[PDB]
Amino acid sequence: AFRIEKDTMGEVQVPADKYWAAQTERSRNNFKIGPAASMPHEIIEAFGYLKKAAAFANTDLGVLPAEKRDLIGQACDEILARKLDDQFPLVIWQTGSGTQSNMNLNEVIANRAHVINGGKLGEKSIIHPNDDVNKSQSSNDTYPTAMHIAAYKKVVEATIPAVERLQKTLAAKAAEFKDVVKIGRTHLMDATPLTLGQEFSGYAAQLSFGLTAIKNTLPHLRQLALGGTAVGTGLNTPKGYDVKVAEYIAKFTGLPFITAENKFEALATHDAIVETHGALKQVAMSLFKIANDIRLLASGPRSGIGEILIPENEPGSSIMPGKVNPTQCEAMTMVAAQVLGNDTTISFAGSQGHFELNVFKPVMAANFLQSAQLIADVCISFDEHCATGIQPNTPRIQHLLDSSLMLVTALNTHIGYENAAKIAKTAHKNGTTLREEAINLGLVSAEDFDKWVVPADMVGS
Amino acid sequence: MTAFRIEKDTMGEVQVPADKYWAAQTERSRNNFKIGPAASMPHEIIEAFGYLKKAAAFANTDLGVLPAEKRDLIGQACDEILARKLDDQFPLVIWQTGSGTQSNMNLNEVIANRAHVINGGKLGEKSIIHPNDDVNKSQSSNDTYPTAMHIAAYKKVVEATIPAVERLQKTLAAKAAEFKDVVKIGRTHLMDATPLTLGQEFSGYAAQLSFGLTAIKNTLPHLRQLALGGTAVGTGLNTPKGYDVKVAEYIAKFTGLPFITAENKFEALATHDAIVETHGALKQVAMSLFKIANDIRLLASGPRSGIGEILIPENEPGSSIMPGKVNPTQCEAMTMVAAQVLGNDTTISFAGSQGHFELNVFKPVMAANFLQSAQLIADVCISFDEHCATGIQPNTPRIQHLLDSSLMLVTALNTHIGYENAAKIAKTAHKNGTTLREEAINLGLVSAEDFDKWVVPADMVGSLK
Amino acid sequence: AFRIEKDTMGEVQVPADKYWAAQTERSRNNFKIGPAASMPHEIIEAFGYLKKAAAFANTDLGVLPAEKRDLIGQACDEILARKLDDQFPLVIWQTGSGTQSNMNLNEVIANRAHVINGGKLGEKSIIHPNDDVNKSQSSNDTYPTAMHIAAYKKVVEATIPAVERLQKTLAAKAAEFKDVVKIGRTHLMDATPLTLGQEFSGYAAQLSFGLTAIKNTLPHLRQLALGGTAVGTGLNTPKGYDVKVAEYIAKFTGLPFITAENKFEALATHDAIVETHGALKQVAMSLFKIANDIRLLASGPRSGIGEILIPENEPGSSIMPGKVNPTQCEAMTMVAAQVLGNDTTISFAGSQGHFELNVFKPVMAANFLQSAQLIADVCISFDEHCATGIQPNTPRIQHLLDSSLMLVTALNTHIGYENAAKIAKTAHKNGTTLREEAINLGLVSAEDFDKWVVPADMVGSLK
Amino acid sequence: AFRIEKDTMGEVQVPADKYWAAQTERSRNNFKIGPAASMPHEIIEAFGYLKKAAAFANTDLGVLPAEKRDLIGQACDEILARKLDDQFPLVIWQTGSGTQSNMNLNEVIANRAHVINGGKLGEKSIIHPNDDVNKSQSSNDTYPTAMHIAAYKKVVEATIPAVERLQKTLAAKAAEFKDVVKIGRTHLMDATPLTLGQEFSGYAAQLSFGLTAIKNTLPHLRQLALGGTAVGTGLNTPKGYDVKVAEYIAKFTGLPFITAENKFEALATHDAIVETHGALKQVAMSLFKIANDIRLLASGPRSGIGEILIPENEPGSSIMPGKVNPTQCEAMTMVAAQVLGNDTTISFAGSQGHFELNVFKPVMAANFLQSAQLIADVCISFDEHCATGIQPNTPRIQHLLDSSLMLVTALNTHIGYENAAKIAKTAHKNGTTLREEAINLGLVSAEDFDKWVVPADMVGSLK
Repeated sequence: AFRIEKDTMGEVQVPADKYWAAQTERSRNNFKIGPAASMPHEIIEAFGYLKKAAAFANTDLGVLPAEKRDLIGQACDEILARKLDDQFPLVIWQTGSGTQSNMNLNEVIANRAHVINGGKLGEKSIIHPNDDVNKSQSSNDTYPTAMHIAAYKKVVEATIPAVERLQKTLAAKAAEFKDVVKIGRTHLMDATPLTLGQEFSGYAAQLSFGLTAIKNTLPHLRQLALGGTAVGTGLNTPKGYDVKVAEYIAKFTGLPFITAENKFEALATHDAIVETHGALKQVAMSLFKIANDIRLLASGPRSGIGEILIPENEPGSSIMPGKVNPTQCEAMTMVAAQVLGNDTTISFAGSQGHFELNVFKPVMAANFLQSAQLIADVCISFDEHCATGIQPNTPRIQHLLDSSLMLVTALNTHIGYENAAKIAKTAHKNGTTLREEAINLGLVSAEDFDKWVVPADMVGS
Repeated sequence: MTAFRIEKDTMGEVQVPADKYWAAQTERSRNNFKIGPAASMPHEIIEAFGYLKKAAAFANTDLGVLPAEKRDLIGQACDEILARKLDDQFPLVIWQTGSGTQSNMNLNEVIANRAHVINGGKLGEKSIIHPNDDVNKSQSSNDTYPTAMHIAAYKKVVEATIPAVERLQKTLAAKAAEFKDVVKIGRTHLMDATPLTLGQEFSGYAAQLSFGLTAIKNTLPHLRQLALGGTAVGTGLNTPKGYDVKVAEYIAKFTGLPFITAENKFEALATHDAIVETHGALKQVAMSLFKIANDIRLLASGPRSGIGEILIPENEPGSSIMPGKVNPTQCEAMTMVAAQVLGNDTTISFAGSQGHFELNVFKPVMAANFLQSAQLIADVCISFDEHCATGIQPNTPRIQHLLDSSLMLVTALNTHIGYENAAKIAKTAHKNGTTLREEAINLGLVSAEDFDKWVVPADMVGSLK
Repeated sequence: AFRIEKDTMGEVQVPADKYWAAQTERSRNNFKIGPAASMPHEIIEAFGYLKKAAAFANTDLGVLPAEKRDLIGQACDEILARKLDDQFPLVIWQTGSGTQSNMNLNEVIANRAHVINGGKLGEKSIIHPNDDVNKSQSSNDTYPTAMHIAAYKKVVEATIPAVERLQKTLAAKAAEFKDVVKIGRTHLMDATPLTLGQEFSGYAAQLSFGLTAIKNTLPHLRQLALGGTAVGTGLNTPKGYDVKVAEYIAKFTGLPFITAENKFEALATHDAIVETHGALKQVAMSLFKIANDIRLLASGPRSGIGEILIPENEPGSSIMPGKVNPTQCEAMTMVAAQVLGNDTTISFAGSQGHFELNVFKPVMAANFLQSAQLIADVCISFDEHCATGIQPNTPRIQHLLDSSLMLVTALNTHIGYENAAKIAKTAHKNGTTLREEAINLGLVSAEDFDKWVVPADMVGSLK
Repeated sequence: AFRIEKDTMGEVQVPADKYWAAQTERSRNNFKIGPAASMPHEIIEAFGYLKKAAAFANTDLGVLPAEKRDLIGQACDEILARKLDDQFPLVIWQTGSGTQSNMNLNEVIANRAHVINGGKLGEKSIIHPNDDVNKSQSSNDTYPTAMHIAAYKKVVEATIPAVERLQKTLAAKAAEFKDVVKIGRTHLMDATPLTLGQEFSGYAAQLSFGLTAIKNTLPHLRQLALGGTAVGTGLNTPKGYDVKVAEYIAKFTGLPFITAENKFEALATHDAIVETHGALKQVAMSLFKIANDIRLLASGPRSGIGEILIPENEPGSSIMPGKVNPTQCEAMTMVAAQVLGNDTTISFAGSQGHFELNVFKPVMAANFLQSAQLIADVCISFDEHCATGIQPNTPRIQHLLDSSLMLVTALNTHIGYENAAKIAKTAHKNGTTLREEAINLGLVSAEDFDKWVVPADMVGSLK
């Protein structure tokens, strides 16, 4: 049922059918914390790319035979094609450098290479997990490299396109609604007019600024630690490895990775993760506000605001029959709340490096990838199932527009602030219209009032 | 423009502004930590130091290690600090050494020099009361600064914060009783729901503050424990036997508050876990207050194009441009204080994790953030109570219109016709712009008699009859 | 491979073999956010208890036939026995009330009950998901009730016992090490002596205070919303239902649940979750400090502090051969960092209720249960694989103790601060001992020095 | 004494000699929250700039007479010259739009202008606070404009120069110590060598990245809301106002302000403040790490690491005579902890806009300005009083370098990982050196050991 594998600390019984070896099995047993195998699959995929890249670079620089490169490459291709997912059983909550997941890659690739070459599991592998699979490497540069590959891939392939898709919908709605005049609200109180398209133009601008803020963070994020080995010096790397291995990662992923400018910064900190996550959090706070506005505007349908109609996707209540809720808005606001807490966790962890190494790598990686993924997923969901189908509730908009006492603001440059205030305050106290009191107070003729107070003329242009 | 005199410490001579009662170490700190506004160390911490330094002198004299003549001069100088006569003798910032050594020595130097002058001496002479050997006898910064933090924190919470939250809680409970018969429409997800009384809604706000008051009070047993007697590392090195309990007796006497010595002096130096504990309760209260304030501004929104179920006091003009606008400005002040308290909770929690070995050296930043939360919650609860909550009234006609309009009054039919048939009525009323009663009858799903029997808003605010 | 199910909005194609129905399938398709089936299994278990209790209470109060109660109870028992885990496909990131997971329970119970009774999956069930399984209920009171059952269960059955286990080990170490005199460090700089036992007594006291702080929050947490229904009024509940259903949940769970004192507070807020999570976060900040001290004390083995030995459980490096790291300390500090962020999320969500309902329920539930579980798991792991095996490095401790020039502090009450500062500065300049310079300057005699500057006598008050 | 002033709500007793009027006095009395006059003076200063700019733009566009512009400008110049600081008594914790502080500017400028023109305080001003001083404006566009002027000025005139000053010191130290070989530590355990200069080069690179990250946020922060008025539409502004007023603000400040691209974004959000603050917070988490490392490196003198010598600026203890602490490091770590909490507050508030206006403006402004100023001040302090004076403790560095068993890593490419592990583990078990055991195990000759295990050859790539 078990076979014997060895590391420098002794013999370990390993499930006889699994490709991992002693150090993986120790970690599996010694860190029973949270759900099994919680290390993000994106980190394992990133490891497949960088272990293949290291083997290719080592062979080009004359320190690894091509025959060993090809076996390592084949095992990495299998990991990448999702053939060995059950060979990675380790948790986030392991050593803070990710040594144990690095050794999980090294052990699985070594044993699987042995079988690819015609051997049997339980035999000494032709490929050594440390001397061959890990040649010219440490956990300390490989794990950060996996974090930046996985982070950068998710942001450019998932998060940015999802935010762009929603931004384009909001901008399309701003144009669709450019002639719908509604009442502004400030402090939640009745204000002066704006178009529903103007209001949506603010949401669209928020996401355009957010996109720029995320993209600004990509030059730091594309920098890879690989080549810094144990402490950042590149001890035991061949001359030129740092640039050559970054070039192979860029080729295999199709993404613009470069070697990190300062390998001490790249090991002792995750400042690039802090930087990019700050921009994800900025987008999340903007999305919170947009979602919250859309549910306020949709509130009702009879006893709220009710200025917009949203798609009705599912029953909203188990007890209130026929109720429908702004449930896509709720998912977005909850995802935003999660991203803010993830920012606390990443910022705290990012302060806590000691000397040559930040040992909070897995918790920073898992929180980062959750934020990037959930922002991408909820932007797509919100776009598909809410934002694309928003329409005005025109009769309700018109009533709420004509009802505002703060249409009196149009009179300021004709009669002055104090006189205009007396009209609005008198209408409020009496339950009357602005026009009725402008006339009764002797402050504006009926004729001037009708010329001077026109909501369609109060929206700029 | 300054005249000077020479003071010295173990590192050398320092030029000190000639008429100031502080000495070499205060003047070093004043010059070496030009961080934020001058004199930012909270006055409540200086006041707390006045109490504990006087207590230490009384205890030391009772335990035979300080002459009564020196206790008396130390007490006179402490009484001047407590009388707010020496505020200009405390120039140091929050952002100093993280133990507060420099503020401890600010107290020691001012008390030593002011004692010498009270006694008939001249500033510039070596004091008859030594700053380290006499004013600081049986003490460290490491136990005095935490003691000052707990005296100040406990005093603010019991004298200011709790009474202010209690005052607002009582108003909310009074309004829950005042509005017990006012039937309004509930909203869930911001969507029209089933009836509840305005009294019931305010009862929830009142209950939230009752829970939060219990949560703060549960934290006081840890907060009333004082570090004084731990000295350098927690061991009580250089304290007379009995000093820890005796000096806590004197602090309790002078403050009138029930302080006790800490059970574990290592915990009391190496951590500020009591500050983390009590501030988490303040932050709980802040998150409740945010929700209460946000609901009150939603309920008051309009006056014509919002919800407008309640009338709130109109205290000031709301806008510089929109003439006659009035905003729910007390609600805004409360939401902003609550956002501040949550950030203070991040700072305190982070700092509270960062102790090393025998000492947590984030003491001033934990102290300053704690005291800001405790003070702002107290002030904004009083302001909100005085200027908003006591004046809330229902907008009766607007309540009645929004109540009668809800299609979710149909929920009263569920136990009589089932969920699916009730949904048909509400969906059809929605599609046609009609009333529930006219579609129940149009569809033949309910008789007039049963519709009026089963759909009564006043019956929907409790259990089945 | 699909059958047609209906809700009040129309027809839905449902996977033909699944016990869920239209509303579950809509949610599963409309909320493609994060991994599938992310709603915590603890929330589904808590739903099993409360759905069974509601059916039992409804029959007792004459509104649900016993035949329907029995079928609901059997399906709930299967949920509780983890026989139907593949029937709950929905995510955290759904509607913020948990309506869709409530309707997932109601649909799976209704269809499973139909099949238990001899029907075929796909026929309209004998048990209606809204009228029978959900009788006298809303999502708005069931989901908060599931949150409190799951939260209270996890804190009292997992988190508190784990923290108690580690507290007991730290207290035992405080006794084991009571006579080990070591150097204090303040600001990371050499200070005066304390015992290694005293230092561990601090850690043990931190966890004792934290346990009290958690337990103080349990009276609010065991209050259940069940009976508030849609907006807190108990619309469509029989008189007495609130108390009766809480009594059933307390009996089924063996835990002292009661009906909530105020059902408006119980629906419109999750203030009890904020309260209890604040206490978990306090314990987490204490644990971070304890774990960080232990790794600093174990640092080396030759070029660090090195005052303690800890269990060496696994290789530390892929490149530095023979390196071993304080890996259990690292897992605990990373879990602590997670709990602080979870407290930000929970506090932010807790502020954001509107009117009768807080609609951040699933995100508050999932963050809460993560903190409570990870603190339990990491305290057990740390205790087993680190704290139980801590031992002093006897000769290293003695070297660092004898080296501190701040042993001169023992002279203050004999010769004064200034004279002591002179002895320290004289030894430092000359690279001599405190004893040599105290005798050299005639400030203290050999016999007085050897009686007065004894590290073992510097770990308590005078006398 | 008092005088009666009036607003549209009624009569108010105002302190008789003060230039403010009814609305300032209402706010002063209605918001007794925290210490008086807490609204940041940088916001008042930014208001002086923008009110003068608005008057100039209004006169150019023919809606304000030049005689009123000139009086408004003279009063704004007095505010800018810090002559009227006692005329601004309001708190942060006022209305969330800052209406009351906008009206404080309007009232003080109107009344001071009347007095400058030869009138008596308490008469009706020749300049109306709303119709003249606030012509073409709202609180809703003026207060965000004040926020961005203040924020941008503080970042580019204070925060960036201060961080640049420390970055350049850390880069100079990286170069000074480029040949000082010391031991690396990973997980706090003995690792392989790096130069003290390499270690400093990491700190210098962290602040270079953070400076780039702050500067990336400046294009959004330089955008001004002014011209949006009440809801973003520019109601009651003359054609061309938005661009002209920005041009006057840029001229008066000397800073590259422009009008905001979208006035709805500029009123309904403070997303630029969230963006820039996130960058301040990134720098703060880097500074925390740098300061913590410097105190760990300085720790001792005997009980710690003690690889560097730092300036000794003051006594460290009231009780331990001669102790000196890394106090500049402590101030920096405390500021950094403040900045992270400030980021929680700003992020939370940034999410909380409703419809056309975010009404958390004062709390966002005050937390932003505190972060920007404290980062500036503590970087200057740490540079002057610590970083500029760091030097190596040469023999301590050499002892800790030579002591590391992970120097064995030099052998990996000669004998393999497993044989290198056998040498280090055997030295550890026997309490012997790597060299003794490499020879005793027969794995490496003395001559090969001496040629291969050379720390100065382990700080870069293979030859």
